[PDB]
Amino acid sequence: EKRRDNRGRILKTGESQRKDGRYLYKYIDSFGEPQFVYSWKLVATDRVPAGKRDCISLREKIAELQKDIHD
Repeated sequence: EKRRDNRGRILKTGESQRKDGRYLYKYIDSFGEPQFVYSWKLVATDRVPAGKRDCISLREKIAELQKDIHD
């Protein structure tokens, strides 16, 4: 019924998983134009596979992009 990634994590609206595994979310900027963010992590407690560097989880990014792009 509810959606999950190739792992079993329940991702929320907008969030989506690619065949490569990197997650993807979409948000609106201060100009009203559509943007997209990428990350090999869903939460800040995840861990990227060797070869990939650290990255900011989406949840933490979403709060920063909506809050930092807007005033």
